[PDB]
Amino acid sequence: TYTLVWKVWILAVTLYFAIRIPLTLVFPSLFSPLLPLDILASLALIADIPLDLAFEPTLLAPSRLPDLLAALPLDLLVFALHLPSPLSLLSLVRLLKLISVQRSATRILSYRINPALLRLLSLVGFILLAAHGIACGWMSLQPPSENPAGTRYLSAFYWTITTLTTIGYGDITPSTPTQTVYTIVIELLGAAMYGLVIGNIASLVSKLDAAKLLHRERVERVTAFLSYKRISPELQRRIIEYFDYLWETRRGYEEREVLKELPHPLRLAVAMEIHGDVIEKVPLFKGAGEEFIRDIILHLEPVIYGPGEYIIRAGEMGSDVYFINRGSVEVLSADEKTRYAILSEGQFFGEMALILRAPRTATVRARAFCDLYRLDKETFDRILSRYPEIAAQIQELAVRR
Amino acid sequence: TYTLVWKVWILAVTLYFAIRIPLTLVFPSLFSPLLPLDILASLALIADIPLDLAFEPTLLAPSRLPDLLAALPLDLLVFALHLPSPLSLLSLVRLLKLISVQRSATRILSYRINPALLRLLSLVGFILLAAHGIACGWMSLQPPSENPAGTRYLSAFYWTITTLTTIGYGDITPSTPTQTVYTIVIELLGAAMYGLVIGNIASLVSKLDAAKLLHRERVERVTAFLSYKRISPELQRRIIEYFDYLWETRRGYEEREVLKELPHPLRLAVAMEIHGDVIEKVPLFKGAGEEFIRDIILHLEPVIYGPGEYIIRAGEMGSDVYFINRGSVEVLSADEKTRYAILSEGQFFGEMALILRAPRTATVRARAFCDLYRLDKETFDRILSRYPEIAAQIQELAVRR
Amino acid sequence: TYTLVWKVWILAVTLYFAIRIPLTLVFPSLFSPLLPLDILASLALIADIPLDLAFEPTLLAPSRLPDLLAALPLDLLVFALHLPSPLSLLSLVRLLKLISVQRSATRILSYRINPALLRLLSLVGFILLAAHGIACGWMSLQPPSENPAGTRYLSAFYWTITTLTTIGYGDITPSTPTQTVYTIVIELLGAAMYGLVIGNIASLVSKLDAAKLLHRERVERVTAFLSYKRISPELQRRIIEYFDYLWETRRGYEEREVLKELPHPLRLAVAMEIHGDVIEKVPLFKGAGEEFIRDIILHLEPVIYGPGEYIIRAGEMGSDVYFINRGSVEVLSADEKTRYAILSEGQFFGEMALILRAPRTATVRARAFCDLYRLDKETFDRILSRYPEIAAQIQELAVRR
Amino acid sequence: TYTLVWKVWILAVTLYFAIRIPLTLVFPSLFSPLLPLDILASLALIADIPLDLAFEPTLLAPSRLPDLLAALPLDLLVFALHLPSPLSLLSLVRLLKLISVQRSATRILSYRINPALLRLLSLVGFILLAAHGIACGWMSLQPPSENPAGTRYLSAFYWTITTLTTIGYGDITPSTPTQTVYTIVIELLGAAMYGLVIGNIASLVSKLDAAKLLHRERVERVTAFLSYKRISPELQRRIIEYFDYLWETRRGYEEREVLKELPHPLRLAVAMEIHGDVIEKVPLFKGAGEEFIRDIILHLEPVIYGPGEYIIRAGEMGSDVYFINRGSVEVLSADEKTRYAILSEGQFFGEMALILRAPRTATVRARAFCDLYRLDKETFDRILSRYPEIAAQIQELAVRR
Ligand SMILES: Nc1ncnc2c1ncn2[C@@H]1O[C@@H]2COP(=O)(O)O[C@H]2[C@H]1O
Ligand SMILES: Nc1ncnc2c1ncn2[C@@H]1O[C@@H]2COP(=O)(O)O[C@H]2[C@H]1O
Ligand SMILES: Nc1ncnc2c1ncn2[C@@H]1O[C@@H]2COP(=O)(O)O[C@H]2[C@H]1O
Ligand SMILES: Nc1ncnc2c1ncn2[C@@H]1O[C@@H]2COP(=O)(O)O[C@H]2[C@H]1O
Repeated sequence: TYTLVWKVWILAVTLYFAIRIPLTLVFPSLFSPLLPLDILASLALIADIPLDLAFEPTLLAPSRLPDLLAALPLDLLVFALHLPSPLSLLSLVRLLKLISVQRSATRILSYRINPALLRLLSLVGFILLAAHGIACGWMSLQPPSENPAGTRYLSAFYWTITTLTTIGYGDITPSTPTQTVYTIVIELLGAAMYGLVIGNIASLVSKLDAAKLLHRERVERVTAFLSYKRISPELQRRIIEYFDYLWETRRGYEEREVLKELPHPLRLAVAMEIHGDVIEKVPLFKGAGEEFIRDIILHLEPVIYGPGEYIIRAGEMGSDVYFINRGSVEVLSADEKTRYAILSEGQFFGEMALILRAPRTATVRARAFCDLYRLDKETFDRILSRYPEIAAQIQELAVRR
Repeated sequence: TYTLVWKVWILAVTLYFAIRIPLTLVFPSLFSPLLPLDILASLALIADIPLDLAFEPTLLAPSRLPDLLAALPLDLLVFALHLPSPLSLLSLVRLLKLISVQRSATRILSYRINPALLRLLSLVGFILLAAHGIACGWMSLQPPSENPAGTRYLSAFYWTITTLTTIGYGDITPSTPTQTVYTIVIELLGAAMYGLVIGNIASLVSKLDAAKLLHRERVERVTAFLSYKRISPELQRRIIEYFDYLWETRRGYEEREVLKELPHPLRLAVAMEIHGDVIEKVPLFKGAGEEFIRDIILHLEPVIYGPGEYIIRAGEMGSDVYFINRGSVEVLSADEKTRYAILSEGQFFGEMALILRAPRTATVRARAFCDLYRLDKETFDRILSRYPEIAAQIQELAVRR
Repeated sequence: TYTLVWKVWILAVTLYFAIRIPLTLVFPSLFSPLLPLDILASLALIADIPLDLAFEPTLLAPSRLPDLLAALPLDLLVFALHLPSPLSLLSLVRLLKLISVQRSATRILSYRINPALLRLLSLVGFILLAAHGIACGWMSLQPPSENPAGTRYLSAFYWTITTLTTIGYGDITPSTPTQTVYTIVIELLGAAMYGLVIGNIASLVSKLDAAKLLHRERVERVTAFLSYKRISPELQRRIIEYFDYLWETRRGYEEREVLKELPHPLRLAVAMEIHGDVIEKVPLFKGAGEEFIRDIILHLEPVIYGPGEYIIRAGEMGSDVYFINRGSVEVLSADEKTRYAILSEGQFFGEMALILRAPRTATVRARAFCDLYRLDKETFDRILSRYPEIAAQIQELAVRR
Repeated sequence: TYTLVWKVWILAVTLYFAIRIPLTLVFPSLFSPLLPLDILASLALIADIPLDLAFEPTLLAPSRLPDLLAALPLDLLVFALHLPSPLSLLSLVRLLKLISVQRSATRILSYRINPALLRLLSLVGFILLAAHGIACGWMSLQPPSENPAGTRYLSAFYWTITTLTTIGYGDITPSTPTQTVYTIVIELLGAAMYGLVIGNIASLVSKLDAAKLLHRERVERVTAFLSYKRISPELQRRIIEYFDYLWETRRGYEEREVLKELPHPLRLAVAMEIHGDVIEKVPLFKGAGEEFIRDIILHLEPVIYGPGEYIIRAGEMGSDVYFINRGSVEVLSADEKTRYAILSEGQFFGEMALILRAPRTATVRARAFCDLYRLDKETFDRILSRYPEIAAQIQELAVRR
C-alpha cells in the first residue's frame, strides 16, 4: 500500500501543476511566492522515474515517454527567465503526466467499480481541468483592465462553462478576430466533450438492468409462443408464477448453465458443498468409498416442482430417486386420502427404484416450490458398473426382493 | 392493498414537503397558515417508522437511515425560531424521504412496466422537483423588489427551465458574483440532468424492437449465405416466404428453443395441452397406459412444410409418423392423378411405418403451411423397449403383415 | 393496391387537416374559401369507417376510438358558429387520425425498411407537424399587430424551431406571463423531442455494422488467446488470412450454423441445390436409389483448406472422401516430385477409402482456398446399413480388393 | 500502392473543389488567378474514369453515376460565362465526388480501424466541409458592405459554428425573411448533424470494453447463484481468485470455446504448436506413427487447478493422464509427509493409468495455477482401437503387470 499512497501523492502533484501552470502564465505575479512547493513537485515527479523503473520497456518507450517529458523541469525556466508568450506555452509539458496518471487509474482502481463509470469519472475530471485551462486561455487574450484577478477569473470560468455545456447565454461574447477564432475552436471542443459525456452516460445506463431484462424478454417469448399454441389460462398462469419464483429466488439464472462456467475441481467442490447435507445417510450408499459418492454427486440434475404438482404417481414403474434441497413434500396414498409423511429439506424419496423396478407404492405431491435434485437409474447403473464391490452389495440388497 | 394506499399517502406527504420547504424558506410569510397540515405530515412521517419496522436490519441501518433522518421534525424548529439563512438549510432533511420513496417504487411498481421506463419517469419527476428547488434558490439570492410573489417565481422557474434544458435564451442572466457561481453550478447540474435524460431515452429506444430485429438479421444472414452459394431465386424465395410465415405466426421464435426454458413438469403439461387433440385415438396406442402416452409425447419433434412440399413419397421405405397440428394435407396416388383424402388438424398419417418397414403406399403433399409433429421409428422402438406389454401387442399387430 | 392508394389519400387528408386547423384558428379569414375541400375531407374521413370495418373488435374499441373521434365533423361547427377561443380548441379532434395513420404505416411499410429508421422518419414528420402547431399557438397569443400574416408566421416558426432544437438565440423571447408559461411548456416539449431524436439516431447507428463487428471481435478473441499460448507468427498469420478469406467471401458466417435455421425440407432442398453438381457421377453410388443420395447429402460436413495445406497424406490409413466445391487441388506423389492431376470444382478424391481401409496412395495439397465437403466412413457405414442392396453391391466392389 | 497514392491525390483534388467552389461563388474576384490549378483538377478528375474502369457495371451505373456527374467540367463554364446566381448553383456537381471518395475510404482504410471510428471521422470531416459551405451561403445573402473578405468570412464561420453546435449565442442573427428561412433550414441541419455525432460517439463508447464486461457479468452471475446456494466464503473466494487468474492471463476467454472457431486443419496445427513440447517423449507412445500422435492430441481437454487442489488422490482407481503446460506440481506420498518430486512444464503424471487400472500410488497437489491437459482412458481406448500395432504393443506393456 506504500505504492498505493505514492500514487495518490503523484496524482496530487499532477493536479497541482495542472491548476497552477496556466494560472501563472496569465498572472506573472505568482511563481515568486510558490517556487519552493513546485520545486518539491519537480523533485517528486523525478523521483517517480526510479519508483516505476524499479517496478520489475526501457527509456524512450512508446508508453513511458510522457513521464519523462513531464519529468524535466521545463518550468522553473520560462517563468524564471520570463520568456515571451509565443514560446512559453511549451512550459505545459508537465500536463502530460495526466496521461500516465489515467493509465495508472484505469488498472489500479479498475477492480471494484464498473469500468463505464470509472471512464465517466475520469472524463468529468478532465473536463473540469480543461475548463480551468480554457478559462485561463480566454482570460489571457482580453484587453487590459484594472479589475481584480478574482473577478475576471469568475467571468472567464462563467463563459467557458456556458460554452462547454452548449447553453450559450450570450452575455459574454467575442469582440476581436483572435477572440472569435478562440471561441470557434472551443465551441467545437465543447460540442465534442458534451457528446462524449452523453455517450458515456448512455453506455452506462444501457446496461444498468441486465438480469431483469433477460428474464423479462424470456417471459415475453414464452408467453407469446404459448398464446400462439392456444394454451389454457390456468397453465399459462402456472408458468408465469414459476418464472416469478425463479426471479425472486435466483434472479432468473438457470442452475445448469451457471454451474458450468467453473472448472471441474471447483465444480466438484461446489457440488459437495451443496449435496453435503444429504448424501451421507442414504441407507444403500452407506459404507461405500468416497469416490463412489463423488461420482454420484456430479450426475444429479436439478428440477423445480410448483405447488401441487405430481412428482411420483402410485402404480407407474418409475426409475428415479429425488433429493429434497429447498422445499417440502407430502407423501400420499394411491387413493390420495391418507398423508403418510411430510418430507422436507435433506430427506429423499424414490430410493427403492434404483434397486429394482417395482412399481411406485405411493404418490408424491409438492407443497411449495421444491427445488429438488434427481438421479436416474440408467445413470446410476452406468456409474455403478465401475465399482464391482458396491454393485455386488446392491445386487445382494436386490436379491431380497 | 392497505399498505399499497399508505405508500401513496407517504408519496403525497413527501411531495408536499419537497414543494413547501424551499418555497417557505424564500417566503417566511408562509408556515403560519400551513402549520397544522405539516404537523400532520410529520406525524405521518413518524408513523411510517413502525409500519415498516413491523414489516417482518434494525435502527441505524445503511438503507434505513434516510427514513429516520427525514422522520424527526427538524422543521417546525427553524421556521418557528426564525433561524438565519446560513444555518436553516438543514431544514431540508425531509427531502431525504425521496430516496426511500424511490426505493419503494423501484420494487413495488417494478412488475408491470419496463424498468427502463420506470427509471425515466422517476428521473423526470426528480428533475421537475429539483427545478422547483433551484427556482426557489435563484429567487432567494436576488435584490429585494416589490414585485408580487407569483411574478418573480414565474421568472425564476423560467430561468431555471431555460438553463436546465440547455437552451439558454439569455434574457435572464447573472449580475453578481454569487449569482454567477450559482449559475455555473446549476449549468453543470443541468448538463448532467439532460445527459441522463438523453441516455435513458436512448436506452429505452435501443431495445424497443427485439424480436423483429433478431428475425430481420437472421433472414439477412441466411440470404447472404445462399447468395454466396448461388442458389436459385425460386428456392431463395421459398425460404423468404417461409420466414414470412414464421414471423407472422409466432414472431420468429423457434419452437424447440422456446419450449426448453421450462422445467420438466411444466414442459410435460404444455406437451399434453398441445398434443391433447391427437394422441388419444391412434388405433395402435389405444388401451395403452397413460405413462406410454406421456413417454411418446415428449419425443415429438415439430417440422413445418410449405405449400406443395413432399412430406412422404410413394415407394420409399420411410420410418416416420406425422401428426397434423395447424395445417392441411392431401394424400395423392403414386402417379399423382387421384386424391385419396384431405387430412387436416388432429388427424395423422404414416401410422403403418412404426409397425413394419413396408414401403410407403401413397404420396403426401402439403396444401398450406402445415406445422406438424413427427415421431421416428428408432425413438419409438427405443421407448417401446421399456413397455413389454405394449411391445408384445405391437409385435402381434405386426405378425399380421 | 387499391387499398394501398386509399391509405395514401387518407394520409393526405389527415395532413391537410393537421396543417389547416390551427392556421384557421389563428386566422378566421380562412374557412370561407376552403370549406368545400374540407367537407370533401370530412366525407373521405367518414368513408374510411366502412372501408376498414369491412376489412375482415367492433365500434367503441380501444384501438379504433381515435378513428371515430376524428370521423365526426366537429369542425364545420366551431368555425361556422364562430365559437370563442376557450372552447374551440376541441375542434382539434381531427388530429387524432394521425395515430391511426401511424399504426397503419408501422405495419404496411414495415416490411422493406429497418424499423429503427421508419420510427425515426415518423418522429421527424410528427416534429415538423407539431412545430407548425406550436408556431400557430405562439402566434395566437401575441399582441395585435398590422403586420401581414406571412411575416408573423415566419417569426413564429423561427422562434419555435430555435426553441425545439435547443439552440435558443434569444432575439424572440416571452414578454408576458402567459407567454412565459407557454415558453416553459414547449421548452420542456422541445427537450423531450430532441432527446427522442438523439435516442433514435443512436439506436439506428449502434447496429449499423453487425457482421463486421462480430467478425472483428472473434478475430480479436482468437488472436489474444493464441498470443497467450505463444504460437508462431507464421501460423498466427495463416489464421489471420483464413479469417480474411472468410470475411471477403461469406461475411464471416459459419456454414454449419447458418444452414441450421431452416426446417428439414428447405434444408434438404438447399443441400440438393449445392451438391447437385457433384453427387450424380460418383462411380460407386451410380444406379442407387434417390433416397440413398438424399441420405448421403445431409451428412456432408464442410471444411476449408488454405493454400498449401495437406488434405491427404500418402501412407496414412484414412477413411474420408472429399468433394471439391469452390476451389482447386493438386494430387502429388509420395515423394512429392510428380503432379498426377489437378482436381477442381465438381470432382472428388479419396473415393477408395469408403470401400476398404487401404492406405492412401498419393498426397493431396490445396492450391487455393478449397471450400470442400467431406464424408466419413463411420457415417457412410451407419447410413449404408439401412440399404441392403447398395451395401451388398459395395461389398462386391470390395471383394475385388 | 501506386493506386493507394492516386486515391490520396483524388481526395486532395476533391477537397480542393469542395473548398474553392462556394468561396468562388461568393467572391467572383477569384477564378482568374486559380484557373490553371482547377483545369489540372478537372483533367485529374477525368483521368480517374479510365483508372477505375480498367479496375477489372458499365457507364450509367447506380454506383458510378456520381463520378461521371462530377467528371464533366460543369465549372469553367458558369464562372467563365459569369452566369447569374439563380442558375449557377449547378456548378456544385463537383462535390458529388465526395460520395465516391467516401465509398473508397469505407473499404480501403476499413481494415485496421474500428468501423464505428472511421464513420465518425468521415462524419466530422463532412461536418467541417459543410460548415464551410454553409458559411459561404450565409455570407452570400448579406447586405453589401465594404468590409474585407477575411473579416466577413470569419463572422460567417463563427455564426455557422455557433448554430451547428446548438450553442446559439445570439450576437449574429437573421434580419431579413430570406435570412430567417436560411437560418431555420440550417438550424434543422445542425440539430441533425449534432444528433448524428452524439449517436456515433455513443455507439463507439457502448462497446469500448467487451471482454471486461462479459467477464464481470459472468462473475456477478456466479456469485449471485452461489450466494443463493449458501456456499462458504472460503470456496466462494477460491472461485473469485480463479476468475481473477482467468482474467489476468487470457482475458477471461474459455479455451475450448475459442479454439473451436477454427477449421479442422488450423485447429490441428494449433494443437501441434501447443502440445509440441510434451508429446514426443512419453515412454509408451514412443515409436508410434505420427497419425497416432495427431489422433491423441485433438482429444486433450484442458483443466485449471488452483493452488493446493488435489489432482490425484492415492488409493483411488483413476483412469486419466495429465500433461503439465503452464504450471507446477508436487508429488506427495499417501501420508503426505514426503515430497517425491516437483513436476513442471512439459512433464506429465498418471501415465500408468492408461496401461491398467491399478490404484494410484501417490497423491498430487498443485502448487500454483497449473493450466494442464488431461486424457481419459475411455477416449484412449476408443482411439487406440484403430491402431492394432500400437494396441498390441500396449497390451504387451500391460502383460508385465
Ligand atoms: N410410509 C412412508 N413414509 C415415507 N415415505 C414413503 C412411505 N412409503 C413410501 N415412501 C416413499 O415413497 C416412494 C414411492 O415409491 P418408491 O418405490 O419410489 O419408494 C417410496 C419411498 O421412497
Ligand atoms: N386411402 C387413404 N386415405 C387416407 N390416408 C391414407 C390412404 N392410403 C394411405 N394413407 C396414409 O398414407 C400413408 C402412406 O404410406 P404409409 O405406409 O406411411 O401409411 C399410409 C397412411 O397413413
Ligand atoms: N493418378 C491419379 N489421378 C487423380 N487422382 C488420383 C490418382 N491417384 C490417386 N488419386 C486419388 O487420390 C486418392 C489418395 O488415395 P485414396 O486411396 O484416398 O484414393 C485416391 C484417389 O482418389
Ligand atoms: N517417485 C515419483 N516421482 C515422480 N512421479 C511419480 C513418482 N511416483 C509416482 N509418480 C507419478 O504419480 C502417479 C500417481 O499414480 P499413477 O499410477 O497415476 O502414476 C504415478 C506417476 O505418474
